[PDB]
Amino acid sequence: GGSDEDALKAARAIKFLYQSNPPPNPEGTRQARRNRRRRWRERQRQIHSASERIASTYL
Repeated sequence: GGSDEDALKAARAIKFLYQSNPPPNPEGTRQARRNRRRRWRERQRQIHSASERIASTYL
């Protein structure tokens, strides 16, 4: 509205009251912050080699 028009909105009467200034909570408890999900390039490589080898001593 203006430099003074806006100020009037904040307080029109000399009588001012002190109120608290808690954090935002549109849906109970939400945290709006900048974050990025990082990743990696490495996986585990196993092998299922459970063969069966006997001791063929003689023919």
